[PDB]
Amino acid sequence: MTRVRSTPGGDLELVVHLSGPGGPVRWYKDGERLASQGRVQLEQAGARQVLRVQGARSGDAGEYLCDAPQDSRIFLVSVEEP
Repeated sequence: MTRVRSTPGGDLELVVHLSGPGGPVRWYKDGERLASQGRVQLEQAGARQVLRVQGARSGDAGEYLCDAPQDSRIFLVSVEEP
């Protein structure tokens, strides 16, 4: 799994370099997909997918799914290190 690490109070930026195209590639969290929100800053470049959650504390930690058409990968995202 494509692992990312954050701290309780900072920002959460997930940048992928998977083997998938533009798609559109989807972002999931705890089973349910994320939409382009004021706190959820998305970017779609295919081989580079960016999910940015503003304010990584508790509910922002979890397993994400960067669902590429041919190359769907899970993110082990832990908000840790006080």
